[PDB]
Amino acid sequence: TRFHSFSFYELKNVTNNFDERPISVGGNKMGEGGFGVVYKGYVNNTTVAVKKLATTEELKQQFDQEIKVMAKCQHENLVELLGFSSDGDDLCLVYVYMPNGSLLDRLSCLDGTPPLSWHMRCKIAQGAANGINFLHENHHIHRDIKSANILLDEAFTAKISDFGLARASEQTVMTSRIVGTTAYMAPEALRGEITPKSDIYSFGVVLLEIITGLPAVDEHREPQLLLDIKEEIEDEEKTIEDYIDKKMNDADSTSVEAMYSVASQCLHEKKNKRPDIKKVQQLLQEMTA
Ligand SMILES: Cc1cc(NC(=O)c2cnn3cccnc23)n(-c2ccccc2)n1
Repeated sequence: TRFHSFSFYELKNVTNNFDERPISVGGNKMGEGGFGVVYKGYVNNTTVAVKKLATTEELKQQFDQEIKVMAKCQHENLVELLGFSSDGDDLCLVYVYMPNGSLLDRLSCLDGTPPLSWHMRCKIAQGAANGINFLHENHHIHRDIKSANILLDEAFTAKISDFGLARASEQTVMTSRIVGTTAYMAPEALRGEITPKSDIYSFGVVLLEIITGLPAVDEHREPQLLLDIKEEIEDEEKTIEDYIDKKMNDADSTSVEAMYSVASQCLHEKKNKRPDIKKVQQLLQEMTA
């Protein structure tokens, strides 16, 4: 698959000279962090997401890696790359607009959006698992599975994003450059290992955020790291029911416990004891069915 090349100046124009103000005030800034800033734009009669990246060589390597993974990987649960820009000063990546932003922002009800129902959350969990399965089937390791990297479209379909740090398989490799988000990382990933088993662990943290509506890490909280609730539940100090997001009216105990069981399995500290993505996908499908 080949992408439409965009002029840097057309992208600069449609994003109101890369306006870093929120949409609420009259700016184009939608979000940031993914080794760049994502702005709202309007190209070839469509609303778009323009990612302005953002060592300069390491950032360009992430730019090429995203294009390479996007050229090979086309799936309904992955973000769709429309084109890129390299001609100007900054490196730009153009995507199909995801009106519902990120799963992280929707779980926190950022900007006054209504809480996601249990029914929508079940669909998002299944969709995100289908996207990870597609990546693993095609021998790709994401390396940064988190709620901020799960986008939501006009129908709340889960779309995995940010393939800049993605790695090929088609074992277990080691690296000197340890990348990812701490609160979501498997123990071995924090040590330098590169394995698809690390994506499973991070997805387990995502499932906990979906059940609880709580961020993976919170400074003003006990436990500070969401993954530690697994121990509280296993040591009968608490139950998953004590953790269920109260911003839902349609959550039943059975399906919540079925999703928690998947999360708990994903969160096994020993990489080889975790289920593979196909098993995760099967278990999440059985939950609804
Ligand atoms: C309303 C809205 C729309 C979007 N984001 C997008 O539409 C989007 C599409 N592909 N993509 C690839 C990477 C990052 N963002 C995107 N966001 C958003 C959410 C979190 C971080 C960055 C942008 N917010």
